[PDB]
Amino acid sequence: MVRPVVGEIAANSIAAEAQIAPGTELKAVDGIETPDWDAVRLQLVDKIGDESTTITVAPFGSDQRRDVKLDLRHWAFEPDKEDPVSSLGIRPRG
Repeated sequence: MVRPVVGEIAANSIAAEAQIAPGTELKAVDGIETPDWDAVRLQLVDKIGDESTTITVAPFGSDQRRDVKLDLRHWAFEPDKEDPVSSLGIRPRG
């Protein structure tokens, strides 16, 4: 019901750069499995102060998992007032 499925990708975003596509499900962030978008956020918050993070994804309609690196060198959001996922260019479905 609440699996972390990508709804939209913002052009020129960190996620767009890593070529994550709509319909893709995020399975893990840096090796920690993430069952919903909140779990993804909690892992992303731990990556504040990192240069990059590796997300495991499964493209729409496929069971095949693969890792993609996100470049966080220029990543910035207000942790208390903004969604970390949005700041990466991702709009959760739906």
